[PDB]
Amino acid sequence: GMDLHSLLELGTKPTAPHVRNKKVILFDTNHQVSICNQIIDAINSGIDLGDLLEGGLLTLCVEHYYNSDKDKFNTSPIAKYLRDAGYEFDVIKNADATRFLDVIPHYSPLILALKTLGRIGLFLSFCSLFLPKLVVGDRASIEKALRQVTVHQEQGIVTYPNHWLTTGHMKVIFGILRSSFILKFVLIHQGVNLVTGHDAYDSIISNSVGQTRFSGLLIVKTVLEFILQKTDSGVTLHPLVRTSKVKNEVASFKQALSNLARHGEYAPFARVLNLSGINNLEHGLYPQLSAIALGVATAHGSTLAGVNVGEQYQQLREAAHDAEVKLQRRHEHQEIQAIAEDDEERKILEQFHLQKTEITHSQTLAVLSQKREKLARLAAE
Amino acid sequence: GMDLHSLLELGTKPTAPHVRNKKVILFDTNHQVSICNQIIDAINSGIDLGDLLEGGLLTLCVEHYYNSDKDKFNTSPIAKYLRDAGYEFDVIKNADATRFLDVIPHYSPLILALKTLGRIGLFLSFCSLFLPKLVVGDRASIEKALRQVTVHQEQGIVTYPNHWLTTGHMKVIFGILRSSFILKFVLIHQGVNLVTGHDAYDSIISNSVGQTRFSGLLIVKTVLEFILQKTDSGVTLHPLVRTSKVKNEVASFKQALSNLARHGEYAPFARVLNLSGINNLEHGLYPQLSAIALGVATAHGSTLAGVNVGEQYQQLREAAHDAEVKLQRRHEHQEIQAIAEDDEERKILEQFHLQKTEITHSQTLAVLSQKREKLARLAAE
RNA sequence: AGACACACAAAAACAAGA
Repeated sequence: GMDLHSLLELGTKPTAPHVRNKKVILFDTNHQVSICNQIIDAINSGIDLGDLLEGGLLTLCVEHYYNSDKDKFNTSPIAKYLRDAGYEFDVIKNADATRFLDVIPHYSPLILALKTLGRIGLFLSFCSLFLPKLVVGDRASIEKALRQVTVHQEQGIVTYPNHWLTTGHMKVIFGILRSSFILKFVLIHQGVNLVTGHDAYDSIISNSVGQTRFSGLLIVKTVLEFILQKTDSGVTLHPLVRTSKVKNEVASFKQALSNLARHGEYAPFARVLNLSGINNLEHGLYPQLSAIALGVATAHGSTLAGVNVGEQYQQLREAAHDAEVKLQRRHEHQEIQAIAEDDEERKILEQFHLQKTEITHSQTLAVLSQKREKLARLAAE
Repeated sequence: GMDLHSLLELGTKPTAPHVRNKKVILFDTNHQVSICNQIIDAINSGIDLGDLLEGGLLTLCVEHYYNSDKDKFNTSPIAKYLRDAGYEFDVIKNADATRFLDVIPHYSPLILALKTLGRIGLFLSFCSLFLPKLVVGDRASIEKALRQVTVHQEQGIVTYPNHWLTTGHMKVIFGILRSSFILKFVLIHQGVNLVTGHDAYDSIISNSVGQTRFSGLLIVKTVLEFILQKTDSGVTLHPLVRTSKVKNEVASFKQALSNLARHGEYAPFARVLNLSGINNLEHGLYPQLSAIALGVATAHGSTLAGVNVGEQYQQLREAAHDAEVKLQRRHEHQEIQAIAEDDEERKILEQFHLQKTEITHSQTLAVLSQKREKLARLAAE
């Protein structure tokens, strides 16, 4: 009895092959800070380096995190992991280069644009500010960038240049970050693998990386924290999802999650970096499961009601919301009657539970009205 | 049955890697006290050393704690722990340097600023005064700095220069301390690892470090001292938090706490020094748990009612406050009826308990009114 | 022959006392 359903899955197990071969060029320049400042000046003017973009951003990376040290960079875990991923790093000794145009190897638009010609930490932290809401688009991305700038200035950590706060500048930074994989990956690796010794700039990087965890993968968090639960008897299934309708869907989700598992420590950033198997965690491929999980999560988490969802999911999400609210009131009643001893703690615990549920209800309605207002202003635009 | 929920956690276990490579330069100068006084004069004038900042503050550190001894400094536990963290220490022999500008290796603003040109213990103790309230911002930071200066003058320990008490000077010191990791870490290490032999200055350092314990980590103290308790049967769960709503949240908090455990003796200063896993102890990631723990703590500790919290937490915190007050009156009634022997001690113990609860109620209301008044003046600003 | 659908969507520093 050969397994037929494996033909539904064999397309998602590449057995770890090697395809990538990118010629990323490294620069050894005595005027390291000078060329880095030139790169920053080029970027703030909205200049697209294209092919040179990877090299320039890697130069900024090595300057800020290794102080122009190449021996340690090429043996760093970033370098080894990109060895696995298929990135080639080679060093070019342009020691006497002073102008930015000297180091660059279809160049005509770039050359014509360049005719117009710890700040590195400022630039890298500003780029990292885009990570938490990078995949949601550009509107919310720049909104959260502005919020992060305001909160960081309020904490007194960093005071950014005023000109960087212009809408065009964040648009350029969003474009350059979305189009470049190396900037993302180095930022996430530095945020994740740093243990101690953070300055202000590395602290901002680490905070942005932590906020970027599971960005664009809300389905993963919702399903794992609101449907599949580990008890003392192993993993259990949510009572609301025992139907085959979503049972097969959960089986498919488990398959996709196991496929995503092989990526490793960077699995939470799979949507940010577009890793393999990320398209198998799509909302479209799990419509009912996504709607049910999001409804249950909204029932638990008040702030989760602010998520905007497609119009084909709203009714199911609201139904799951109401159902899960009822089952949770049921479960709190069961726990109160089961675990306690006498009537006094029954009454005080149930009064507290009623107050907490009322507070969550009010907060959920407020955030739902806020989401309605946001959709209204977006439609009016 | 592979563990799926490990994909929710693999991003927070770096397996102790090495990323940092900072070129911290050490200075061997015969005019050690002279260059240190020059550094102090530069700082009091609000001069930002930037790159030279780490070297200058390390020079002050080695002067005050080792009397310009480099052999013991480079083998000190600070040096070894920074070996692990990825700091490189190299010595430069600028023996004949007299002007501050001689020892410094984008320098133009710094050079132009420098054209305008046991006090070391005074400077270091003044900096350490900022540690207890460093992460709360600048307002409360300078307020507690002023309070500490007043109390230390009253004890007769130290009499600071009057010009250092100007608002601009504490602002500069707050900026220099917040932007520099090395100053923090050396201050905390000296405060923690000192056993005896404190002079006045090291005594101030140790007192500030002790007051800095768990700064910005009030959630940790509240959860560990008001929710999870060790009985003779191991750790127990608070009756108010047996709901799954916060049960999963406590599981996540336990995960984050275990992640923070690997840091070691500097775990209480994780928020101060921005260690790894500090962003996993966020209030946002544990809204209900943070509000409940803070409410319970306020019910126990009267002075804890003065904490300012976000507007989305106030109702839940007050509900937890009232509930915990009721459960504690319940528990005192149980203990009095259970552990005692006859009626006389029942009556006197219950009268004392009633008086104590009334006193705590009055103090909590007073501090709540004080917090209201503080918020009122802050809003009026 | 084939026939559909399928980016993302929220929140997220700290807060007292000593």
